[PDB]
Amino acid sequence: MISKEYHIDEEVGFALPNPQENLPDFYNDWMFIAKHLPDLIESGQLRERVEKLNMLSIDHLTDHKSQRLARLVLGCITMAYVWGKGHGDVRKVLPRNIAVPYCQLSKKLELPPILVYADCVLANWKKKDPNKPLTYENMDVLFSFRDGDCSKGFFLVSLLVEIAAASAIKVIPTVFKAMQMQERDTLLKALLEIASCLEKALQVFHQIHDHVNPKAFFSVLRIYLSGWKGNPQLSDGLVYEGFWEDPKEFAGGSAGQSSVFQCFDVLLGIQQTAGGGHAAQFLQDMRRYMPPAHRNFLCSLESNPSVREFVLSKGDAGLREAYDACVKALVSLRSYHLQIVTKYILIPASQQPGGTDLMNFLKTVRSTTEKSLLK
Ligand SMILES: O=C(Nc1ccc(F)cc1)C1(c2ccc(-c3cnc(C(F)(F)F)cc3CO)cc2)COC1
Repeated sequence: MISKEYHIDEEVGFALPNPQENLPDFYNDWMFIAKHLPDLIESGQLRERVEKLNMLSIDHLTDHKSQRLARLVLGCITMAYVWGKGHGDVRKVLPRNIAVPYCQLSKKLELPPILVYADCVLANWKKKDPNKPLTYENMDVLFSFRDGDCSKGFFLVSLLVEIAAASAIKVIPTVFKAMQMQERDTLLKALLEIASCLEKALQVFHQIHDHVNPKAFFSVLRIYLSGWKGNPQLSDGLVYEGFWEDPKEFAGGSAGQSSVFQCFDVLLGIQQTAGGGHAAQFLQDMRRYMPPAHRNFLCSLESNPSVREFVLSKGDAGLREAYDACVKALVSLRSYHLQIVTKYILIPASQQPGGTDLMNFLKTVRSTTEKSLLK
């Protein structure tokens, strides 16, 4: 098993197992607003309602799950406050009452004070029936922004890919154990098992089309996930009133923030963070937007010896093929992600009376992955 300090679950991987839904009664004023985002945003009273809050101490958030739920609550409210109805009228100052505890909590959890993937995917879910399995029909999100925003489909399908990935993640220790102990047959089997699970993950990824509509994603959800780093709407970032005097820039939610998005690249020695380019920069930067336990896990993967070099040094076509099977599965996942950006961002952007930067990042990532094929 993976060490408990890395907060990786056998079943759900990097996802937070059975997330907490309700905070203490002390935080009811946060919870009410977060649970009623569709109505409060629509009616133009979210902002005043945030502005009416008293400053609540973070001391009553005792356990990790309650602390993560509070991050999810505060993060969603923050995006709602900043972006409002999503029509370009923006707040450049986050009020003291909310900003101080959010930044305090964020400092405690070692995450930046913005909604990240780890909040809105990994901690933003529940089973409808706890006795039934982890499928789309038996699941839903904890929070959404707007009616018809497709947050359920977008967050949960991301989560399901993340859960499919967990089957591969748990094999990682078998890979490194097999190398140090020089167990070629065991290593071969482990790599084939990883390939299998990543192929399954791709089939799970196909569900995005069933539950997410392009127009709604591009024109609504994408707006609420946007950040204030290199964003002309908040050119100098966002003022967190009471915590920092000067405005600070933070990137919005991204698949690049997923630990699965990087961990197989690291495992297999696909040097995604090498070469000094923009994509390498972004992936490294996005480790700061992951929970510390997961950044630490990626660190420990880096610090183990290279699987690529081991396979390359052995003159073993069988091992080479099992490694390539992993690389090829990653290639297909990257290609599929690209196809999704085309349908969900590029095309809607063209029909509107930008998205290229994301496409270029992903093309770089895919290209690097292809170039790692040994045959
Ligand atoms: O953008 C996405 N979700 C997202 C959610 C919240 C947010 F704040 C921002 C974004 C989508 C996506 C989901 C999974 C991958 C993915 C793809 N490939 C690998 C791989 F590394 F295994 F190849 C891992 C993941 C990670 O599991 C890529 C995108 C959903 O449909 C787009």
